[PDB]
Amino acid sequence: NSEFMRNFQKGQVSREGFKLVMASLYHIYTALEEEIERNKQNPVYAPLYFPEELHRRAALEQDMAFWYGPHWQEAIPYTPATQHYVKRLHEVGGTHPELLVAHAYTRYLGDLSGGQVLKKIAQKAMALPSSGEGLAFFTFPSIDNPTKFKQLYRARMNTLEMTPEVKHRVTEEAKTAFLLNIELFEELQALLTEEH
Repeated sequence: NSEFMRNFQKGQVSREGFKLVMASLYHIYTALEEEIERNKQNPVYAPLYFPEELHRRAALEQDMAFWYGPHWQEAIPYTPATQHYVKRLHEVGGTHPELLVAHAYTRYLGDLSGGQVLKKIAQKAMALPSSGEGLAFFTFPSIDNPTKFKQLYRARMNTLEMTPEVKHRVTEEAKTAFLLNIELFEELQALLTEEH
């Protein structure tokens, strides 16, 4: 129970902490949201394919230009820990996607929960544009009632049939991502240590 990651859901972080986390998060969803595509037809995830209601990809692409300029593709960083999420992400999305169910949960709902509360607070605490620009990872133009979208994603996790030997791997996998997430906002806290 540390700090950095938390001082994030607030509106704390300097900004190069934000940018950082952003580029870290742009590197998580790409893989994620593409591997999710790689499996947009299998029973063990099929009921959770909501492309236009959650996907964060393009929004961060719209942001990674507001944070790192035009030459953002090759200018944006890719820390080693960011590289470790992406891997257990690729590793799952191609040969064991029944735990892929765990990632979309750790992410989206882990990211969503607090809707216009890290957008309607982050930009009013960073001299950011009021139209939303920059904080696009925090806006979902396809969710009228997000707390209700939750009933609809969690409920879709109920149609997901799976034996017990798997339901044990889906859960231990989420911890993995619960572990993979923390390790990030910790390296992103320590990666800042020496930066004049």
